[PDB]
Amino acid sequence: GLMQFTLPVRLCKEIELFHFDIGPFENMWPGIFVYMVHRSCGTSCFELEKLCRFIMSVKKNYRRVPYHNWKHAVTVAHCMYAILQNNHTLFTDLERKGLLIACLCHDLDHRGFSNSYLQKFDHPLAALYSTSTMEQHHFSQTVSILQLEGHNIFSTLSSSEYEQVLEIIRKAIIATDLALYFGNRKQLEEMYQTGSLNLNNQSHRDRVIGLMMTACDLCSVTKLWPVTKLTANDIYAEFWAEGDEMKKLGIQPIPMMDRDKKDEVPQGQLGFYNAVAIPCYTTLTQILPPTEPLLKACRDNLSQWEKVIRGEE
Ligand SMILES: Cn1ncc(C(=O)N2CCOCC2)c1C(=O)Nc1cc2nc(-c3ccccc3)cn2cc1C#N
Ligand SMILES: [Mg+2]
Ligand SMILES: [Zn+2]
Repeated sequence: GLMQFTLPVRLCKEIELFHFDIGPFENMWPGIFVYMVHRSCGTSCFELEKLCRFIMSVKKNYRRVPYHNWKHAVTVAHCMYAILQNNHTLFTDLERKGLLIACLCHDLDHRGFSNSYLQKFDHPLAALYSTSTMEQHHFSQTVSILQLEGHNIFSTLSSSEYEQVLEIIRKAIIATDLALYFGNRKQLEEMYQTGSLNLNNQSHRDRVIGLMMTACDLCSVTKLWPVTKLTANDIYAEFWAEGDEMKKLGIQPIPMMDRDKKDEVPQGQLGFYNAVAIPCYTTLTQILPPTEPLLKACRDNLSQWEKVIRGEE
């Protein structure tokens, strides 16, 4: 009860900012996550013994892949923490509980390959789940870990609150399927413009929570340029490995995944910021004004990629 987590002074201050980097010390990441749960939700939301045992089980079930790893999980949870803390009153007690856990779990047991590669490989998960393949697997892995003896951090909820939180987590994890983001943001754009957007409408909250997940998932583009740039190396390290595997199946990969087309990466990043990142944080800032520092950090990083193209770096 009376046991808070405290961070060193630099982390204590910088963790509140959207652009915070969780640092290279793996052993501090669980404490960082616990700290965020305590300030975001309360010292009471979760039994510390159960929470700690859930975090270490989730960590264990992330693989040693260049990008879709335990550091990504905690990074994405931190961005969600920053959105929730800057939008205090807009979110229920349950949503704050569910969304930090959703973020921590959203890439559980990722192998470093896209849904496309699973399908073309004919991976068993592609038979079990025809769309949002990895994302249905991540939610499946989340429910499995929650059901390990001593791991049910939600045990103190009523049957109905329990079903509500697992439903928030499921929609939230599915929403991290980027193929669904485009349509989700279009509908949110229409609803905000025509003025029909209603945060009491559960189907409208769903869409908004979905956009928050896309925004947290893509948050490497909202960091200081050196974080953004070094994370991009890890992203391409997975992409190019998948391209290699595509070539093994006798399929020429898309240029994104062809290490032979490294040259075109800066232009590929412009497409990404314009097609995906900028629209995401724009609609998000329209709906949740205090998330504007994400849009501003994203535009700064678009500007940095433009400077790479122009040979200036
Ligand atoms: C920064 N960032 N953060 C998240 C993601 C991302 O998408 N994730 C989905 C999957 O998991 C990893 C996170 C990216 C990203 O870089 N995305 C893209 C890069 C890219 N390069 C080229 C390109 C590169 C070279 C040549 C031609 C095209 C195309 N192209 C499309 C992209 C998209 N979308
Ligand atoms: Mg994912
Ligand atoms: Zn992710």
